[PDB]
Amino acid sequence: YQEVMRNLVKRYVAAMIREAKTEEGLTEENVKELKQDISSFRFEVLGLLR
Amino acid sequence: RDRIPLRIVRAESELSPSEKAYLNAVEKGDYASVKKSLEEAEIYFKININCIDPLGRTALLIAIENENLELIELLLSFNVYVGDALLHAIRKEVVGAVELLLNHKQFSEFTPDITPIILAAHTNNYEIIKLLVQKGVSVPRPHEVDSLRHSRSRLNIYKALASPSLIALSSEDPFLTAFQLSWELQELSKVENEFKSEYEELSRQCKQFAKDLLDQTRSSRELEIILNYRDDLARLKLAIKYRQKEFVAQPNCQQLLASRWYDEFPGWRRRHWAVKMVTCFIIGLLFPVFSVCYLIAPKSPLGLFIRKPFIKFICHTASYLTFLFLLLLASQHIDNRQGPPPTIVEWMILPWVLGFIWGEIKQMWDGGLQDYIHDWWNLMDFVMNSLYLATISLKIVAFVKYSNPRESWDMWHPTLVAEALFAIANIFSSLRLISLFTANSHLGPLQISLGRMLLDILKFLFIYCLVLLAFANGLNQLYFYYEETKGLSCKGIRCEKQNNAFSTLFETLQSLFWSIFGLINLYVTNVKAQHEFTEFVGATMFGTYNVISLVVLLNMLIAMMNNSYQLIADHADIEWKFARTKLWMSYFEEGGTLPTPFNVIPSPKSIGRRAADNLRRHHQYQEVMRNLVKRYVAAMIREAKTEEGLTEENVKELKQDISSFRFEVLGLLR
Amino acid sequence: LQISLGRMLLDILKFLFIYCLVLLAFANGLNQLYFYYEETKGLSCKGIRCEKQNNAFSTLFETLQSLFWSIFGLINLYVTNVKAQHEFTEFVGATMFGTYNVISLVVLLNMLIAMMNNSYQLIADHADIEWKFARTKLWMSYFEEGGTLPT
Amino acid sequence: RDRIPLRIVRAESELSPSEKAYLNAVEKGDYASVKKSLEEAEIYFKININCIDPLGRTALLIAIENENLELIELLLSFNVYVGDALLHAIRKEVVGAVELLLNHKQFSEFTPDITPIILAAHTNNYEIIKLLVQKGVSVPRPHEVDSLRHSRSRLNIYKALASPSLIALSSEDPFLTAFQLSWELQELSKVENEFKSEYEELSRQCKQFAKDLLDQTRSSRELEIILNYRDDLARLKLAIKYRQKEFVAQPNCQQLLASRWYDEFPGWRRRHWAVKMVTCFIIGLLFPVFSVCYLIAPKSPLGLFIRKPFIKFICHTASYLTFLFLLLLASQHIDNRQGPPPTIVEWMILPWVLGFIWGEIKQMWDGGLQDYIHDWWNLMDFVMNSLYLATISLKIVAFVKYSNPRESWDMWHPTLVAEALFAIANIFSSLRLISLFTANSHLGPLQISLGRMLLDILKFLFIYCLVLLAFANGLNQLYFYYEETKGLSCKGIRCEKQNNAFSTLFETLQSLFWSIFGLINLYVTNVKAQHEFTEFVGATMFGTYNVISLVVLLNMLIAMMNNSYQLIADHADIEWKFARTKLWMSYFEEGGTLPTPFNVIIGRRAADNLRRHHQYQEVMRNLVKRYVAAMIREAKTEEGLTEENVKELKQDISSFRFEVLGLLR
Amino acid sequence: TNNYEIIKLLVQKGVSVPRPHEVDSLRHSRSRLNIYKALASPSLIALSSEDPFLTAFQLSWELQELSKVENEFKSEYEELSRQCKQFAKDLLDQTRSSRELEIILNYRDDLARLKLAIKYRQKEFVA
Ligand SMILES: CCCCCCCCCCCCCCCC(=O)OC[C@H](COP(=O)(O)O)OC(=O)CCCCCCCCCCCCCCC
Ligand SMILES: CCCCCCCCCCCCCCCC(=O)OC[C@H](COP(=O)(O)O)OC(=O)CCCCCCCCCCCCCCC
Ligand SMILES: CCCCCCCCCCCCCCCC(=O)OC[C@H](COP(=O)(O)O)OC(=O)CCCCCCCCCCCCCCC
Ligand SMILES: CC(C)CCC[C@@H](C)[C@H]1CC[C@H]2[C@@H]3CC=C4C[C@@H](OC(=O)CCC(=O)O)CC[C@]4(C)[C@H]3CC[C@]12C
Ligand SMILES: CC(C)CCC[C@@H](C)[C@H]1CC[C@H]2[C@@H]3CC=C4C[C@@H](OC(=O)CCC(=O)O)CC[C@]4(C)[C@H]3CC[C@]12C
Ligand code: NA
Ligand code: NA
Ligand code: NA
Repeated sequence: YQEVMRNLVKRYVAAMIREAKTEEGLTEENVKELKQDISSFRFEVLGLLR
Repeated sequence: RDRIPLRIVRAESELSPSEKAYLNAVEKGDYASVKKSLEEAEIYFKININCIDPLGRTALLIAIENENLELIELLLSFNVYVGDALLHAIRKEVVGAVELLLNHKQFSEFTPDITPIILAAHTNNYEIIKLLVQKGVSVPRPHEVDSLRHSRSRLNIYKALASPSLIALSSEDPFLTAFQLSWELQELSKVENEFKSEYEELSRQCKQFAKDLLDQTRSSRELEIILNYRDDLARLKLAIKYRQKEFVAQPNCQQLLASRWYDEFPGWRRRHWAVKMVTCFIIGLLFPVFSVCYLIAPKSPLGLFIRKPFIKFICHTASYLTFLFLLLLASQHIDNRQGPPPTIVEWMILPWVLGFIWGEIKQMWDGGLQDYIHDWWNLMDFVMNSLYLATISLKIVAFVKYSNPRESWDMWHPTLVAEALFAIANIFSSLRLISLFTANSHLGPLQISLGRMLLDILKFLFIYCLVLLAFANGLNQLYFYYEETKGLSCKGIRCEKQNNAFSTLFETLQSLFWSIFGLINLYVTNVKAQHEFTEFVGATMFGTYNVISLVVLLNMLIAMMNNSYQLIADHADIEWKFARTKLWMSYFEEGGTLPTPFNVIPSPKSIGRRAADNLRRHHQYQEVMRNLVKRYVAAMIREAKTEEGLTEENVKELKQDISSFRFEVLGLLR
Repeated sequence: LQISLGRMLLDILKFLFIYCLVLLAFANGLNQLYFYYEETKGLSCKGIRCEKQNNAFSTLFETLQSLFWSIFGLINLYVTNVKAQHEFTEFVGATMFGTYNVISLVVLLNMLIAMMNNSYQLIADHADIEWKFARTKLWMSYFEEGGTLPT
Repeated sequence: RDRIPLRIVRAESELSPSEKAYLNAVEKGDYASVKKSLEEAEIYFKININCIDPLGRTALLIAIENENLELIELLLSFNVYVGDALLHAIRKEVVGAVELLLNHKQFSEFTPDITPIILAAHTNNYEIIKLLVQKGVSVPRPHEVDSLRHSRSRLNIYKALASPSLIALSSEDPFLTAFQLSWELQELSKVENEFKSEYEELSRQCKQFAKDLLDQTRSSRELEIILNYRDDLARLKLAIKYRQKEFVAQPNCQQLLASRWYDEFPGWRRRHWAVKMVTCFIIGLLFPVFSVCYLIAPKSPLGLFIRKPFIKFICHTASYLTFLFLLLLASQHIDNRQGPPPTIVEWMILPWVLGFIWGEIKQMWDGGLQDYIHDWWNLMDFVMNSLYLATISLKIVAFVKYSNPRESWDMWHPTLVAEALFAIANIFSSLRLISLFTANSHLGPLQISLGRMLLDILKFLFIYCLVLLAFANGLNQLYFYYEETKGLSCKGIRCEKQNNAFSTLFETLQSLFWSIFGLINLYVTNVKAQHEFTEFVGATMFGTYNVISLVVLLNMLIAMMNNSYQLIADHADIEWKFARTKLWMSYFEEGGTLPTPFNVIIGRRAADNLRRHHQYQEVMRNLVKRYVAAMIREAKTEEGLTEENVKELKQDISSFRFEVLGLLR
Repeated sequence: TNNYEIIKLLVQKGVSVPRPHEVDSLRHSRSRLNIYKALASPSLIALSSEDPFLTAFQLSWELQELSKVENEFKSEYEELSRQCKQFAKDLLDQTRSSRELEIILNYRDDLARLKLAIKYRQKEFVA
């Protein structure tokens, strides 16, 4: 029974972590991530050319 | 104790920290660090290439989940354990699955029945399905001669075949595939009580796909090629046959059905409604005039004028109406144990009734008895015309072997049974005008919504019949001793005094049934003897019957019809129009057309061309379906964009497209 | 269907307590107004459950029977007469019986209809996952052995 | 003709193409091309700096809409016509408005009443409001001594004051500001039939803000400082006074109200319900025992035991119940034109009735008559106890000046009127047990949902009363000639024969009203004479009355109560709990407490005011701090990205592009 | 927050949760609701439980019968008990290939797990 529950908890956690993606809604803070990933990268490349 | 300890009960190794740095080199987009840490292999201490996280992620799943094709080319350049990372490249609709196709107990996340083309069809992506069909692939057929795999795998096969892209591709015509699949999925959902809401979902998907292929039909004649394709209007007959209620009312199909119903009235559907009432009134008045023609000269203006199917309806219904006015007129006449055929009225009746019987036998020749007994109005015609046969048979049997008491009759004397069955057949005959409502646009959807609440009422009256049997057994059991007064007529109930109400079981059923309404009084539950306890217990039983039947159950029936009528009125006007095209399309065929008395009588008063046409119609229809499948696939792939919802993994794409690019530019400046 | 009705029963039984307080209210009123002016102990039959319906609001128990049967159309208007000639107590007793009929038959009973509409819409969402639970209770009452011998 | 031509009817200049290239140099993020095309000015052929698109866009609005601060610094470095691009930097919640604050008929997009702090409060952004309050700013007061500007500007002022960030900042205590603003916006929505759904929206916003400030209360004693702040439980009395139905049921407030209602039963709310019925039964049975104490010794175990407000309820209601059992027992006794005080039963009654009258006058001393006549059960107590005064007054008047006919009385003889009013007062007295349901958790919300459908029923019975007047005028007008049989009693209706039904108007109203039910038969509409036409027209009038009243109107009343009960049952359990804390909180005060028959028979002030005042302001500093942090956290998780967020990222890639290409080329 | 990865990152270090039972008042009910809100999450039942079906069933029982105790916070403990009642149904949804189902529905510590599931009124586990 613990081996069967190892299988079920394994594929269940994989299933819900798959379903955390398809929520059809992006909070604004996701934009706060991408906007920094362009910004900090900018302040690295301008640190190498200047 | 005081705390509770938390230990990982189900634990793997998990990983080496160098391997954790290798999986941290992916998920960031490092084309440099992954290439170094992969070239450190074949030493090969100590990182294995095929390393697996505590949560899946076999090191090539990360290159797909974070959608990066260069790391897929780098990992497939080496020997990464692929199986089964092709399937993971299908859920995300990555079209890097080309690289998993053209090139190169372990916890599969998928049920092992899943082939690539089944999960390709589940995701409904047209491009990946076309990428697989160009290589293989085969789907197993579902039929047969330990149990979760069988129903699950059968539902994955039917779930894959019902997708509108393996019906767009890989089908001779997608209308037969959508119709027959919707039939097999509906009748398969009836078989398995389990998984009912999933096979109904797939049959609804197939029923919507055909409607959307009709939505892609521009420019009739492209519509008429579809709705005539015999392998008349054969595709609409075959569409009504498979109960495709959304295929009909395309609304492009209702213009073809509507113009063919009106052919060729110049602008009849634009006139004033009272002018429509006058024209339907005077065309309805001239129903012997148009219908003596088509017997004199079927090639004539009037003989071609009754071939108009709107002129068939009014006036089949006008002839039916004069039959009903004549049944009004039957009970206003003359008012003998053996009669004539009485009166002159019934001498006028006999061709109408023989016309309805010939109409029902003639209707059972072409079709039935499954499609005949499917509709309820035809069953009602069987009961009506059967009571007409019983009535005229007991009138003829009454004319023979009888001759004269005024009223002191046998009480089963065949004149009385003939009159009673004749009256019941007049109720069933004059309730047929409710079925004439589906032609009207205002009285139409109303009638069909009531007809769909009837099946939810009939499930409820069975419970009420058990309450009648319950309180009837109680009250009969309590009153068959204390109540039997056989000394004077009248007997009760249907009586001015209401004497013996709960004596027999049949009179008790009548007493409770009429006590639904306020038609049975309280002095009913007295005893002629003096027993106040049995009178009070009988009256309390009658009171709890009135509470359970009139306060509890009848208002539960009201609530049930509220919830049913709210579910029905969503799908009205796409289910009214289906029954309207059944009624319309019952008048398109020829002969057929002679209103009820004139159906049998001379009128009563009282070869390589077959292969050429098959290849011409066949290649013509396949060319039209090439156009429709082309613009339909373009339409749905357009509608996959405007979903107004971005999943989080889209951010997982852009965030890598900035990240990996970063680790390229820093690779060129440093 | 049966289980949705069985789940509306507990919302009905919360409602009949209010109605029982309306019966106690108008029963105390009508008994209090008619125990003087109405007591005819000279002839059987007594009323109610009677062809003449003689003494309806005399005692409290007969008043509860009179109002309860007057939910339905089974108790007539000549019930609220007095053998003596007092038109004011007859009119006040008939107005009390009229407001009883309005509160019970127009106000409360249609509020019970509305209550069962809102309850049956909440119940029918969770039907077929609550029918199947009671079906596996009924199924699983027959899995065990001995047990099995019909009554 | 055959076509229809389409010409721009409303046309500006529009622009020069060089100016179109200048506005195309912005909206792409060009820090180089904008700087060149701005340094080409003061030549100054031919681009003006203040150039305006066909769709607004005064060349600095583009630097805000596409959120770029370097072009705002570049344009504000030169002389761009700013007014009013500060306001456009507030809708988008750009915190580059600092640069429009610290530094530097023309189609304003905004109504000219809009100041920066009003539109700052409309967008509810805490940071921009704090950036403006540090500079000015003042809001006009709304009251007064051509007409769209007045109501629109008043609604913008109230719309700005009702925002939960000019109540978080800029208020002495935000609970009084939320309560008084919710009152002024509700009672202001009643004044103006127009704009009703907007002032109701703002009052709902104020009523939610106070509930969310209670949601930020952790760790009582922080709650009890709030709910005791007298400028008892003064803030809950003031919260019930302003009908803050969501403030109550915080649900943190129901624990404070619930423990104070139970003080101090060890775990009463965990026991079995039948054990609760036994304890309430035997405590309800001993109501003279606990209530003779607090008259003997109010400092005693039993004298402090009736000070428990749950022990006040049961047993005020137990004393009320023995009054009702005794009214059951009144009609089972002895069964004279002049009586005693009859019987011994009423000799027992008089202290209960004088107790209720003293309870209602005592209730009208502390409060009312607005808050007294607001609740309907108190009005019902006024009618009940008034009929008790009329009853005992006609019994005393009956004892004097009378002495003996058995039944042949005056028909307005005061014994009969005393008995009739006594019976009506027993109906109104024993319908009070329905008001005892709000203490119960199962019978509670049901009673209040019915009580909220009553006001929608009473709007409907006015239409029905007009249908009664209509068909009553018709049927009386048709039958006052052909029907008047004054030759034999009984008269009809309330009669075995039902003789004269439509003779007079009052009997016609009785005939139609009883013909709602199946209590009036068809032979009612006959004439003693032989006129079949007037009998058929009278019967058709009675038939259309039965169709309009019993098929049309009564099922419309059913449908009306369906739509009303679906709207009511959403806001149940936050409106049951409000009336439950009214009922609970009617028993918290002292004296007060004696069940119905037994009711009659200095610098330290400045130190306590500064201590309570600074303590409460410290607690409100904590709550406003963590509340503003909470709502600014909830501004993120909205699950919806507007398109203009894409207009930000797309510029952050674009302008960066036009910087890197400026360094490699 | 129900994130499986961060919970596994913490369980590898400590951590302990206090037990809820007992022998000024907002902290007690709030902290008890945070403890039951943490134990009812489907990732501290996925990790850190002997079998998650008994933990989901017994937690759904204690949260339902705990929502009956406290009239306040009723709609939050009912929400958590509904969360536990859904977690068990989703673990049955992850069962492929009976015999994997019959091992679950027979585990006596007949069909003992269905009798124990009907006993705890798990109406969604069944069906
Ligand atoms: C059981 C399957 C069907 C569905 C389940 C039904 C739920 C259970 C039904 C409850 C039983 C009915 C009550 C008992 C009948 C009865 O008392 O009838 C028995 C008698 C009625 O008069 P008799 O005694 O003269 O017969 O009760 C009395 O003696 C008079 C006092 C009782 C007053 C009844 C109060 C109950 C309220 C019912 C009316 C509600 C009206 C709604 C409008 C506001
Ligand atoms: C109180 C807790 C329960 C819920 C609260 C109930 C709300 C209050 C109920 C209002 C009181 C009832 C009205 C008074 C009864 C009465 O008049 O009854 C008293 C008498 C009735 O005839 P008698 O006088 O002969 O008794 O009124 C009359 O004299 C005749 C003229 C009155 C016409 C009544 C008009 C009121 C409309 C009620 C019928 C609505 C039918 C709905 C279908 C369209
Ligand atoms: C007007 C403001 C109020 C709201 C508006 C009301 C809408 C208009 C009402 C329509 C008028 C009522 C119909 C006329 C009454 C009448 O005919 O009553 C008049 C008589 C009734 O019998 P008498 O003739 O003996 O009086 O009609 C007849 O002669 C018998 C044949 C007529 C059959 C009536 C058919 C109408 C259907 C009404 C019953 C519906 C039952 C619903 C359950 C299925
Ligand atoms: C028993 C005798 C006394 C007849 C009494 C009934 C008739 C007066 C009514 C009842 C139903 C009515 C019918 C209801 C519906 C229709 C369909 C309707 O036909 C249409 O809507 C035309 C089609 C279109 O509108 O495109 C009008 C005729 C008809 C037969 C109506 C004709 C008159 C009918 C038979
Ligand atoms: C069933 C018919 C015959 C009516 C019976 C009349 C009385 C015996 C009933 C009518 C209303 C009942 C009351 C309805 C509501 C309440 C509130 C309820 O009090 C509580 O719920 C305690 C508060 C809490 O539970 O926290 C129980 C007592 C009481 C007065 C009940 C006491 C018994 C009463 C008076
Ligand atoms: Na037929
Ligand atoms: Na009736
Ligand atoms: Na009071």
